[PDB]
Amino acid sequence: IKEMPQPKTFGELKNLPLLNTDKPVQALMKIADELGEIFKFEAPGRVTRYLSSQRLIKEACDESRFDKNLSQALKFVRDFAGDGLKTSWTHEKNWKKAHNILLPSFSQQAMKGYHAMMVDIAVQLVQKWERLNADEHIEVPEDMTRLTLDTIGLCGFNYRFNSFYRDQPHPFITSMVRALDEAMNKLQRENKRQFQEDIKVMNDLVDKIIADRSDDLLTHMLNGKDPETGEPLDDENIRYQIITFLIAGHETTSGLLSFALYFLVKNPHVLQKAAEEAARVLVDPVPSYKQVKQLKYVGMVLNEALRLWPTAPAFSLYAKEDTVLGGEYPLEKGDELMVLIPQLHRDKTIWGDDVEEFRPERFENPSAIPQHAFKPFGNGQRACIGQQFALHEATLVLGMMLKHFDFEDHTNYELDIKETLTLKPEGFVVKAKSKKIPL
Amino acid sequence: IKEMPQPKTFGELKNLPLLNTDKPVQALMKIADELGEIFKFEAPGRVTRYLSSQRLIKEACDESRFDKNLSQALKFVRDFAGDGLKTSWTHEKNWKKAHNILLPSFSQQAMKGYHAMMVDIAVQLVQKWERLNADEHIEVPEDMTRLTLDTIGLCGFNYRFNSFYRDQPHPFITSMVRALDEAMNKLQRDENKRQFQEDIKVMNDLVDKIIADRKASQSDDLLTHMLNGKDPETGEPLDDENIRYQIITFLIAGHETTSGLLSFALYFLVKNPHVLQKAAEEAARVLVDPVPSYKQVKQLKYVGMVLNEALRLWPTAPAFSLYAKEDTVLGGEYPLEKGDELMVLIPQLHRDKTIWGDDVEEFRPERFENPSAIPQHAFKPFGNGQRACIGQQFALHEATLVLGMMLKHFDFEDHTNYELDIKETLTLKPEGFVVKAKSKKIPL
Ligand code: HEM
Ligand code: HEM
Ligand SMILES: O=C(CCCCCn1ccnc1)N[C@@H](Cc1ccccc1)C(=O)O
Ligand SMILES: O=C(CCCCCn1ccnc1)N[C@@H](Cc1ccccc1)C(=O)O
Repeated sequence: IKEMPQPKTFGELKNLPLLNTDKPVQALMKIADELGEIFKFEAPGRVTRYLSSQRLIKEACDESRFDKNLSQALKFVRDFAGDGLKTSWTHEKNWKKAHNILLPSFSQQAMKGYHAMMVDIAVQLVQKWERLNADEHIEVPEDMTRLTLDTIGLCGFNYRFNSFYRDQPHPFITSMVRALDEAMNKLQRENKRQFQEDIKVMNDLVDKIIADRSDDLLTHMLNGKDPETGEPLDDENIRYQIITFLIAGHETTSGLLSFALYFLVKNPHVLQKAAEEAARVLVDPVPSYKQVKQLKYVGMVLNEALRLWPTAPAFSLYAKEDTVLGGEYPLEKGDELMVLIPQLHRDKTIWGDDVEEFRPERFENPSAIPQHAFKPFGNGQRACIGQQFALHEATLVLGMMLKHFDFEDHTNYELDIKETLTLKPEGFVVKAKSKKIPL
Repeated sequence: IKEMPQPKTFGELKNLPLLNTDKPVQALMKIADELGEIFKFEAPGRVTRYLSSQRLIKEACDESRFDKNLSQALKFVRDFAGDGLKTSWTHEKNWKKAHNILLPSFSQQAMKGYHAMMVDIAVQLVQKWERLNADEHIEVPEDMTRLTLDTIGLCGFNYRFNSFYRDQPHPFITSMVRALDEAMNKLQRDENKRQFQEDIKVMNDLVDKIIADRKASQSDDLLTHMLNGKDPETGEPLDDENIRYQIITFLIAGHETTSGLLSFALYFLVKNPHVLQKAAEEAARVLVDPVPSYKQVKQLKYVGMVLNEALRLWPTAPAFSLYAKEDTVLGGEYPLEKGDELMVLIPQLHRDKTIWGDDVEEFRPERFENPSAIPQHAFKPFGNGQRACIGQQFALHEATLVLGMMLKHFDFEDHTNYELDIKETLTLKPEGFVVKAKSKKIPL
């Protein structure tokens, strides 16, 4: 019925040069602003469709009609993440098998065992900031990445990256980041030689984490059995899961903490409510698990930060069979879709006309949010298995940050969103004035 | 660990005779004025604590520490509302099941289907007022009740009470009101019991009549979801017994608190002409068509602030009850044992000077310009958490639409210089509130 719009083309390259830019997600958002809820995007050897409305995305989230597709970004991540959970197809045997084995270690109930090690790294962050000299500022995304990397290293694998003891990030991050950089750079197109060297460095630490082998993920991956097949994970897939969780378990989370702190200092009314809750609830020197679940408004702050800037800003789907999207866009079996999460979260027909404003009170009552309107952690059985982990860590850390310091946007920072495969506010810096509450 | 104060006692009756008064909520507010943010209240076989400060109520709204309790009022309403949504305990299977089944029919998105029938009744209200003769006046709470009862009857169940064709209420209303009256009368204190059962039968008769007529005529309404909706957890639909209780619940819950809100809002507007002017200007600017649209109603921002400010000063469901899930300490100085009850005195909470400033009694809708500037749990006219009012958006959409049309089509005069007199049932209303409306002669 309806003919789909399409952005400007570049001859034989079609739409591909539109992604030859350092902020491709923000470029795709602007195109969505111009073209609406759906537009076709073409590249040599590829056709996909970018969805932006809750009306169409709720249909795309029907798992009986659409399954997770590996985007080109995920295909490049697969080169070192293998058939780990995030880069495996749903129909590959190792997805469901690893899913069954690892889901128990990610329950809201499983966070109780991780909590103490999360506090360990969180205290290290607070002490660094307590120990700054007068007029010394904080590099927010840099320190958040220190925290989330160390948290997943310790909580997941009882490995200490000791990022707060370094200026130059761990030998694993640079290789991982340069691999991730080559993955994203390849989308926008001796790099091949460096790509393999970085992959070896990652496989090097992974076999080092494994070699000597607690209350962590590595235990379940070495001892857990899939109740379906009765099998445990084989050694090859275990390595891929370790690589997967080290990546997936840190960078989207540090972005979330970075954006949350940005929005707080840009909205002092909100920071006051959040800081009062942290002070009222976190009455002990070390926060407990139960106290963290009580940080309701802090959780609302985090969800609203995820609304405006979801740090994993898209996911891909393919049609399981011939079907019609929205009653006017017919699709053939295998046709691909892209869900543009930042645009979905700005659907005025869902959230009202003031979508760009940071208002955590949108999330005061979760039942008021329509289905599939809010998708920062993906969809269905392929949703983010680490969702509860990420939110408990971020709630704990932001709560501790708000309890122990007042924050100043001393440079009046202008939001600049650096894009890798994830989003971060580049150059975000603050000053912290300690409230002198002991640990 | 502070010992909480307690109002005057009457021997073995303890505090109970203090409720033997025709304005008990306003009586309890005065006691709060004298005793402060918390006072114990005792009756034979009952002990509860009335909270009045945002400081303590924000803790009471922690759902991990406190759950909804059935007040004695709700226990008496349960005698004919059963395990419907409002009178069921959270741990009863039928609460979560009905909650899951009925939320889709109450989304901010679900109002789009209700909007046309809301306009149907709202136009009937405007036309009644257009048709008054000179020097005739309007009985505000009576007409607002005509409006809200007909709206929930039509929107909810495709049943027309036709209240604007009657001086005497529909037989269900008279029984329902007298049942609600007996429920409240039982609190402050026979053959009332014989009449109580007759009124319950009249209510069940209309309910069983609406079910019959629907089964002999698929609509877009509440009754449809109650007959066809499935709980996504269990896959079960509601059984017939609970369906009847939900109908009774929504007919009660869906009208009387809403008519109070409209009545109080119009009172505060005519007592504050600068506010009425701002609200009327927004109505004229936004409602540019003869029939208001759904989208235009969401654009009545100031009217919505007017409604929230009326709900601040006189929340028409003036209290709700909670019990401690486990042993806990309230405010760092009031220890509570598992099962201890609390009462949240909403009108007093909304007059907390530490939250709203020294001008708490003044009607200033601009207080609600920014929700982020309002401390947590300072404003609770629709309850708390998962047991909050499921009809909140329904109520606010209806009142915004109707108040918008009222301000568009008429100028209003407080011709008697009305003295606010708040009648108390289980809800609050401004008794005897009357105005004159001078039509602006804008066609529909
Ligand atoms: C704020 C933090 C996070 C965000 C916004 C986020 C976002 C997402 C999204 C959108 C997906 C779906 C990807 C797709 O459909 O292609 C996903 C999947 C996944 N995430 Fe996260 N994530 C976060 C934190 C974490 C953490 C902390 C972990 C590990 C502890 C993790 C591990 C995973 C895994 C393993 C998958 C693949 C699940 C599967 O397909 O079976 N994530 N994440
Ligand atoms: C201005 C109008 C209204 C006010 C002030 C109001 C107030 C409240 C309050 C305070 C509660 C919580 C009671 C408690 O905790 O014991 C509640 C619950 C409830 N209300 Fe309303 N309400 C209004 C309109 C409506 C409407 C229009 C409907 C139906 C369409 C409705 C249906 C309900 C139901 C079913 C519950 C029980 C929800 C549950 O516990 O699952 N209310 N209301
Ligand atoms: O939009 C994106 C960004 C998605 C990255 C999300 C990765 N993530 C998810 C969870 N943690 C990381 N990617 C498209 C771009 C493209 C379109 C057409 C042709 C070539 C490339 C793609 O990769 O296919
Ligand atoms: O204060 C109240 C007010 C009732 C709230 C209105 C109920 N509602 C909610 C939504 N629509 C109606 N009720 C107490 C009074 C009392 C205290 C101690 C002993 C006896 C009676 C109670 O019922 O327990």
